[PDB]
Formats: sequence, C-alpha cells, structure tokens
Amino acid sequence: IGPKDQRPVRFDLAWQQEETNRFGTDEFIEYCREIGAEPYISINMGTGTLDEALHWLEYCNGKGNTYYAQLRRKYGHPEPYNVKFWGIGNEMYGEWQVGHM
Amino acid sequence: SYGIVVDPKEVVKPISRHIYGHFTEHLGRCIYGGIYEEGSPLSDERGFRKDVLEAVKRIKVPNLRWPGGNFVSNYHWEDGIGPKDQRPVRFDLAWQQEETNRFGTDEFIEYCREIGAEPYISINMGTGTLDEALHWLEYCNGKGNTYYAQLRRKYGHPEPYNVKFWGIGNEMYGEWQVGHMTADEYARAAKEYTKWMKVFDPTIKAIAVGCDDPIWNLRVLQEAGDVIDFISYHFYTGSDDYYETVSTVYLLKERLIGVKKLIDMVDTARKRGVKIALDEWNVWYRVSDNKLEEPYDLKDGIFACGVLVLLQKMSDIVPLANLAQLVNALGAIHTEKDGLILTPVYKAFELIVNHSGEKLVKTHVESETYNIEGVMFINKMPFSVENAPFLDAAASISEDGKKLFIAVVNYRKEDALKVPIRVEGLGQKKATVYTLTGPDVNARNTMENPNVVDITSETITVDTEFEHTFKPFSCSVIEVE
Amino acid sequence: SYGIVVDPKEVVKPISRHIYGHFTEHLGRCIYGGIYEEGSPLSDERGFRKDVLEAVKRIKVPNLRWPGGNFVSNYHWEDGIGPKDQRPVRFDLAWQQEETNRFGTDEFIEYCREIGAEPYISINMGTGTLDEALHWLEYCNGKGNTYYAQLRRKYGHPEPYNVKFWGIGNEMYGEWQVGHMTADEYARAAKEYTKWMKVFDPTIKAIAVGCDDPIWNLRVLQEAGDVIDFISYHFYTGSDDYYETVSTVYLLKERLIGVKKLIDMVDTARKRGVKIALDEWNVWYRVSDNKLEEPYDLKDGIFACGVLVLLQKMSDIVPLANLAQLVNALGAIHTEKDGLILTPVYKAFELIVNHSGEKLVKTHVESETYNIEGVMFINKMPFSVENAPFLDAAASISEDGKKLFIAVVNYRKEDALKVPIRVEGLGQKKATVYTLTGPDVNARNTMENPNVVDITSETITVDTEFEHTFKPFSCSVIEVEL
Ligand SMILES: O[C@@H]1[C@@H](O)[C@H](O)OC[C@H]1O
Ligand SMILES: O[C@@H]1[C@@H](O)[C@H](O)OC[C@H]1O
Ligand SMILES: O[C@@H]1[C@@H](O)[C@H](O)OC[C@H]1O
Ligand SMILES: O[C@@H]1[C@@H](O)[C@H](O)OC[C@H]1O
Ligand SMILES: O[C@@H]1[C@@H](O)[C@H](O)OC[C@H]1O
Ligand SMILES: O[C@@H]1[C@@H](O)[C@H](O)OC[C@H]1O
Ligand SMILES: O[C@@H]1[C@@H](O)[C@H](O)OC[C@H]1O
Repeated sequence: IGPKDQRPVRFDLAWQQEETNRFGTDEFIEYCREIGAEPYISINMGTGTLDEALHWLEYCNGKGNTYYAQLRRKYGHPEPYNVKFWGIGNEMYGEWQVGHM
Repeated sequence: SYGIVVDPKEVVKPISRHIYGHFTEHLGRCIYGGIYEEGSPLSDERGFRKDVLEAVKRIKVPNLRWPGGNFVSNYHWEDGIGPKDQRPVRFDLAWQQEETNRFGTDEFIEYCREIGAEPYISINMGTGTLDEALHWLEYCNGKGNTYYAQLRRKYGHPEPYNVKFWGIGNEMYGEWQVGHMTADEYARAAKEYTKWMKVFDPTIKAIAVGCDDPIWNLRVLQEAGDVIDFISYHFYTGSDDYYETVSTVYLLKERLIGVKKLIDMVDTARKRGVKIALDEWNVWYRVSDNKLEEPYDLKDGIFACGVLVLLQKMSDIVPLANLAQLVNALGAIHTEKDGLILTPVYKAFELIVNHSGEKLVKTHVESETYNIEGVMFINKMPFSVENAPFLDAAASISEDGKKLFIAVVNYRKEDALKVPIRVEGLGQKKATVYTLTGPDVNARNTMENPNVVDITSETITVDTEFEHTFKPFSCSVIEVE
Repeated sequence: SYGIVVDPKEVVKPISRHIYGHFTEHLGRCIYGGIYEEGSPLSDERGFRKDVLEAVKRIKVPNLRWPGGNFVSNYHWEDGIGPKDQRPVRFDLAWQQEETNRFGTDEFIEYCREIGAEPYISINMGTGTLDEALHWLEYCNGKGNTYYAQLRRKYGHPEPYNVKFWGIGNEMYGEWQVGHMTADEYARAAKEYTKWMKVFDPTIKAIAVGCDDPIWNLRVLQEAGDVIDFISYHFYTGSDDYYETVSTVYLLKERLIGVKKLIDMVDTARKRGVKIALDEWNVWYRVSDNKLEEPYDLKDGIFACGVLVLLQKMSDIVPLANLAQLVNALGAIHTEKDGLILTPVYKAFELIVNHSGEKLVKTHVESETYNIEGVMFINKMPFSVENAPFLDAAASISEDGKKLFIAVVNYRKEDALKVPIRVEGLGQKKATVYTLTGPDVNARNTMENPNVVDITSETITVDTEFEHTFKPFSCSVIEVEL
C-alpha cells in the first residue's frame, strides 16, 4: 500500500520470485469495483500475527478515526471498502505452507 | 611398546580445512577490547586491533563463528547495521551489559575478509523470528533487487557476502538460553527455518543444535535431517590435574562417535550425510562470570593439540569445529590495553595449522595406555576414560604431494619417549621437527615473558626407519621432504 | 596386502562363554519332531531324539533360550507342567497350531541339564501378568516353602533349577506380537517386572527388549537401566548374492556399536554396565511361513563364522548371543523322521566352539576391503557396508595358557589367499588347521550326502613367521601348542 515507487521488493517463499508489490490492496479493490465483484481477502497466518490481520481489516473496513482507517483515506479512499469475505489462513495443514500448523 | 608407522602412499581421506575454525561472541572483552577497540593506538582506523589482526592471520582461520553463543539468542541483527552513531544501545540479557552495536554485521564481514575466514553466522531463535533470519540471509547473500539486498548496497557493499555457514539457533535446550525450547519445539523450528532459508539460498550449510541428551539429538535429526547439514556438539573440559585434563581428548572422541551413531540411526540424516559441527570447544573450568578470562597453561594447550590431532583423524565425521573463543572470553589470545598474550591454546593452532597437510595418510601407532577417573568443567562433573594413549599421532600430506607432516603428541607427564618411526619408501633426508612445550605443565606466557611456551625447531635426519625423542607434555610436527 | 600378526602374551580381554548360545522356540518342528519326538525309534525314554542330542552335545551349548520368540507372548507356562496327560491343548496364536504342552518347563530343564547348557527362559508379557512371571520364577528358583517351589518338588524335582537368564518380554515393539506395546508402555513394564522378579531372586540376569528404533532403546534404558542386565538385539540377514550376505557381518558390527553408544548415553545404564544380548540371529530371507525351514548353504555358514569371530572380538559389549534356532525352524540342524542333516550354520559352531580359547589376544590384520550396497532379509531391505574386509581373524588362548587358536575367515568368493602370519615368541612346531569348507558358495549337506560341507584337518609346520593358503569362502582355526 502507498505510493508504488516506495513499496519494498520482497522475496516470495511460495513461488520464489521477487514480488514488487506494485499490485496490492488498493489495486486489488479497484479491480474488484471495476468488474463488480465482492472482494474475498485471505490473511497470512504463516508469518502473520493477529495484530496484522486486524490492521488489514481496520484498513479495509474501518469507519472511524483509527490509524489504519485514516491511512486508507490518506491513500485516496475516504469510504471503507467493506470487504465481507475473510479467509482465516490458507492450507495451514500442508507442510508446503510457510508456518504450517 | 611405542612406535609409529606411516605410509605416505596410502591416502586414508581428506582433512576438512574447517576443523581449525574459531569463534567470537559479544561476551566481555572478546569483541570490545579484543578484536575491536575504537580509539586504541593499537587499532587501525576501522577499529581493528592491529596486533590481534597479526596474531589471527598467522593461524590462518578457515571460518569464524559470530556473534554467539548465548548472546545471539537475544540479538536483533538490524540493530547492528547502518551509520554507527544511529545504532541503538541494547541491554544484552546473556551477559548483562549495554551493547552499543558499533560492531555489527558489516564490521564482522570486513573482519573475516581481512583475515581470510569464511563467515559463519548464528541466528537468533530465542527472541528472533523466521522473517528476521531470512532478512539477515537476504542482506548477506541476496543478489537481486529485494529490499535487504539493496540495503546492503546502500551501506557500501554492492557484492553479496555469500555467508555459507548458518547456525540454526544456539544451545536452545538450556534453561539459561533466552527463549529456550523443548526437543519437539526446537526440532520443528529447526526444520522450518532451515527449509525456508534454503528456499532463498539453497547453497548454504545449516548447523542445527545438538547436545548430550540423545532424545533431543534424535528429535532434531528425525524432524530436520532431510534439510540440515550438521548437528552441533559443544565440549568444555579441564581440571587442575594434568592427566584429567588431557585425557578428555579421548572422552571427546567417544562423544563424537556417539552422535555419529545417532545420525546413523535416522535414515534421512544418514542418507543425506549429515555430519557433526564441534562449534564450541575448549578447556573451561576455572572461571564462571561474564568475562570468562580463563588463564590457559601448557596443560590446556596439550589438550588443544590433542583435539587438533583427533580432528585430523576424524574430520570425515566432524568436518567443522570452532575453538571457543578467539580473544579474551575463553580466549586463545588474551589482550590488555597495551598488548597481547598468546596462550598455549593459541600455540597449538600456531603449530598444527602451519604444519599440516590436506590429506590424512596411513598412520599406525603403538602406545601404552592408561585408565583414569577425574572431574571436568566448572561444576566438576566426574568422568572416566579407558585406555587413553600416552602417545598419539596423525600423518598428513600436502595437496601437491611434495610434503609430509607427522604430528605427534606425547602426553607423558614425566618422561621423554624415544620412538621408533617407519615411513614407507622414504629416502635418507634432512627434515625439520617443530616442537611445542615449556618448562612445566603449568607454564604460561605473560606480557613480561611472551615465549615461555613457544614452538622451537630442530634439524634432524630421517630415513625409512629412524628414531626421535619426544619431550614429555609436548606436541611435535616432523615436517619432511 | 594381507597379513596377520598375533601376540599370545598380550591378552586383550576375556571372551564371554555365552556368545555361543542357542535358541529353541515352539515353532513348527523345532521342538516336536526336532529335539523332542515321543515314541520315535530314534528317541530315548524321555522323548529326546538321540541323534539330535549327540549333534547338540557336540557343539557345547553354553545356554539355551526357550520357549520363544513370538510363541511366548501368548504362552502360559502353567499349561506345561505336571502329568502330561492332564496338560491342556492350547491354540498358539503365533504360529496357529495346536500346542499339546507335552514339552514344558520340566522337560526343557531336563534337556538343558542333559546337554550342559544354562537355561534362558523368556516370560510372557503379551497375555501374561507380573504374578504369572513371579510364579514361574518361584517354581524354577524357589528354595523355601512357597506354593510353586513345593509344586516343583511335588512334580519330581526337589532342588531348585536356578535359571539365571530371564527374558523380560519378546519383541514387544512389533505389531505382530500378541499384546504389543508402545515404547513408554514396555519401558515401564520392563522396570516393574524386573524389579519385582529381582526382589524374589536378586541373582537373576534380566534381558529387556531392544530393536532398531533408537527412541525405543532409550526409553527402555532410561526407565529400567538401573535394574536390567542386557538390552537385546535381533539380527536377520541374507540374500541370494554371496557378498551381500557375508558382508552383513560388518553391518551387524555397526548396529552393535550403535546400541552400545545408546547405553553410554544413559547414566544409570552406563554406570550399571548394561550390555547387549544378541538373542536372535541368523540368515533368514528365503522362507516366510509357519515352519521357517530355511535351507542354509555354505555362504550362510560363512556369515555365521564371521559373526562368531566378530563376537569373540566384541564379547565385552555382547556377552550373550543366541543363534535362532537350533533345530528345523531357521535350523542349524534339520531333522526328518529317520535322520538329520547338519547344515553349514551348524558346522560354523562345530568349528569354532571346539577350537577357541577363553581369552582374546592381540591380533592385527591387514586386508583389502570392499564397499557394497545390497538387500537383506525376507523383505529385501536395502543396506550398505563400507570397507568390509576380505580377510578377518581373531586369536584366542585357552584358560591355562597352553593352546593358541587363530580363527581366520577368508571372505573372498573366488581366490584362495596365501597369508603371511607372525606369532610373537613362537617356537618352530607342527600345528593343526581345522577348516570349514565345501565346493561352492551354494553347497549344502543332505541326507544322501551329509558331508559335502565339512570340517577338514591338516598338519602344518608353524614358526614365529609362516604362511598358510586359506581357501576362498572358508573359515579356519589354526590350533598351536604353546
Ligand atoms: O561486553 C562489553 C563489556 O566488556 C563492557 O564493559 O560493557 C559493554 C559490553 O558490550
Ligand atoms: O577506549 C579507549 C581504548 O581504546 C584505549 O586503548 O585506551 C583508552 C580508552 O579511552
Ligand atoms: O555451554 C553452556 C554455557 O553457554 C552456559 O552459560 O552454561 C552451561 C554450558 O554448558
Ligand atoms: O559419555 C560418557 C561419560 O560421561 C563417562 O564419564 O564415561 C564414558 C562416556 O561414554
Ligand atoms: O505344536 C505345533 C505342531 O502341532 C505342528 O504340527 O508343528 C509344530 C508346532 O508349531
Ligand atoms: O524378528 C521378526 C519376526 O519375529 C516377525 O515375525 O517378522 C519380522 C521379524 O523382524
Ligand atoms: O545401520 C546402517 C544401515 O542401515 C545402512 O544401510 O548403512 C550404514 C549402517 O551403519
């Protein structure tokens, strides 16, 4: 999130590539609005934390003055996205998944 | 009753160059006041003690472990990078000191490149996270455009460091360790860190933590044996008694064979060829505090030669070992503000490392043996050894094949040994014998007298059969051809 | 290249007499039709096959294991005592037969006494209880007036049997065993059974169950290491390939050192001096059934010689070993109704037990070596061995110091080996070489030709230095007067 040119390059462990992060939450939601689809976001339970998932929800759905709701407005979207579908982890049973359980 | 037969034509196996490793922890005066001292008249402008640098170069360090040891288990590596004046001061839980972080990852790597050592970094599994380890690896080894590779460039090193040896936690079994873990926790955590680190850089070698508990070692091997490359073993020994100290070379030997057998009993590990890293070893029995300035005597240096000779013979099973530690803390070198002392434990490395081949040859030793019961280490654990030899040796040859080295330890406390030696198919020649010993088993070097315990040389003439007299409590290398 | 140097004055260690032990389970024709056959023209008044008895006496059995083996884990020893007519017929779940119990504890002990062997009884931990094991021990060893001591006397034996070796369970890790246990279960149970059995008789040696699972071995050693005497190990090997079979002597060697190192790592066990009981071993890879009449050939007998030589050099770690088994079932001896066959596995014992000393002396061997990858056992498990020697040897001396025995295995499949041998301080004398040999690696004895594979003797001249030409796939013992 934030100005594209400032987004960090990460090494994605799943597919072993440099992820530029130039497509991120705001681009994802914009693409959903464009095609008329409800966004369904999966969260990271491998290297992620509860705080991190709550911050993503706040950023997407917060109606108030919390840090992440304000951050969504600062980057261009005063109205909350209202993401209705949240995926609580992905394939956490498989040994191929980072931080499997 | 004593004798040595060597066949230089019969190559038993290579000798891994990494048996001569060292280790520096952020502990007391090992780093700050040891290898590194900003503003010493004895330091260069990077802060590296020049006299220490020279002493370290002379022992040709093949790899150097850093930064711990108990310290790394509460160390966040990012606190140690970037402009020094902006690095935070942290309270180190292990040794209870304010750590300034002025010696950090970039300084350690400069140190390694200076001395010609491979770096060997241990990661923080106590308060650390997988992401944090991957970042460390990315910063060090990343060749691409990831945030941490670019950060390495920004701070002045565009070329990756290529750190080859990664320590997957430190002593995670011990209640003393920050964030210590059960066997099952640590075995799963070792498998998780190693496998993902290897997805980023599959050429690294991963050392997992082992110890004396066979259940612990077995869980680690069962769970991570498909991915790790070594399991580690730490060995500290010594008492005031001469024989009690030096005989524990042969206790170490039985220990290594044990871990080796545990590896054999886990198919994935055995099939992959998982080996042992003896990545902390020394005499350690006199002091117990947060400085560990153990005053090594010649007794202790004979143990050290004994170990180095043992590793020459067993490096197929143990290809990696690191004396704990290089300077001050359990130090082979002891520094003071206006100089340094080279303890007899240093001298052991000075001898063997400068007078040893890359390949072990057939060496058969006849020796009388003794049995002993004694105590070792700071808590005076009882131990016993059966049939420790008074005489041991290992013969090695140079890679080109031009040079033969026969290392000999005479452990006998009172008596010189006159030893018949045979070396198959050797002409009459002159050879040089380098010998490390001193006036008594308790002899030390000091600032005032820095050569009480030193390596002397003597020219001798040698043939298919000859004899030589090995002084008591001595280690010698007969260098031939 | 090849050489042997012996110094008969440097005694390394004693050699445990119990490395040559044997084993008879209630399995197919091992007991019934093997050592025991009531009403046969070949049997005595006790039902003991007399021809089998003579062959068994010839190999000097130091101790004999009974009754199992998988059998014992559903055996109730009380079924096998008292007047034979009143012993109940039971269904043995192990081998799926009607067991008549007509051979029971009293016959087993009579058998041992007749052949001079110490009895070694395994207890039933599968459907058995502590009380039942204590009563067996009381029946065998009680000197007082307890019910079972008296019962032994009532059934015709006033003096206690003094059984010294007691097997605390049999292969309790295996899913195939009746009442099999987890490691934690068996380790607790081994401690409980052993400790109370020793309260009744503190002189007994207890053998607890080990296997290849190192966690299993450790739990047992951790829990019962303060009371047991041995942890046991079972080793079965073999394939159709010659080298693949015999090289497993040196696989066995690494297994034993492994289990020894486990013991070293458990303080109570190490301080107590717990050792290893190799209480089942043989080639076994061709037959899988209820009878296990493995047709041993010379290749398999050379394996067996290799193990006995290995056991002479390692008996301080493995003081007790038992070939599985004596008669018919994996049998050293094979019987029929009108005779017997002595297999090359039997011949290995016949050679070594008759030509071997009580003390091992310094023996240095030079040999070429090979590496091998093979399969072993009925399921053809892959294995590998590094640097197996083509030649091995162990020298021993008699108790009195009078005779020297140099046992030599030539594993080479095709070449005889002319070996130079030095014996320190040895006069120039004549000596005898006993050699186990036969025409090819697959040779067997039969009823028709009972001596195709046999032990030859030959006179030779020896001295401080001599040579001897050792046949390929053979084992020899050079016996010298000192
Ligand atoms: O280890 C160092 C110690 O010797 C010093 O006195 O306090 C700061 C520490 O970093
Ligand atoms: O930190 C300084 C040290 O480097 C020097 O050798 O002695 C004086 C101190 O001020
Ligand atoms: O190596 C260990 C050391 O780091 C700790 O502080 O004390 C116990 C030792 O075994
Ligand atoms: O590890 C063991 C040691 O602790 C003991 O003192 O004697 C034998 C070794 O195998
Ligand atoms: O008791 C059994 C007998 O009935 C069978 O026929 O052969 C041997 C045993 O397993
Ligand atoms: O010894 C074991 C045997 O008793 C069982 O029946 O099959 C597998 C073998 O390991
Ligand atoms: O037990 C191990 C075996 O299973 C393997 O095949 O090769 C090495 C041995 O030590």
